[PDB]
Amino acid sequence: GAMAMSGGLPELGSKISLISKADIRYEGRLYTVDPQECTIALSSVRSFGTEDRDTQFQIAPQSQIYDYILFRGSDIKDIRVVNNHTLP
Repeated sequence: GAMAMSGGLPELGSKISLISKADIRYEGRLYTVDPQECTIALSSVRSFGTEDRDTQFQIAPQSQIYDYILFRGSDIKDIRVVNNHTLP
């Protein structure tokens, strides 16, 4: 770690929010990433709901958390890291 701060390398364990092509919102901890495989894997992640594109029948929310979900860049269209800091 020659530099005190980094930008290209994402901090391990950071909480990231991820939007999949079904207009579904998933959130989980960054576990591992593969730049050349265009693929990523998140650990401890939960989904908030599908109600936007959902079916016209009622769907029950999922309370159970997923230990690990693998995701390809092709199926998910946008990812953003959340920044939590304080001000003077």
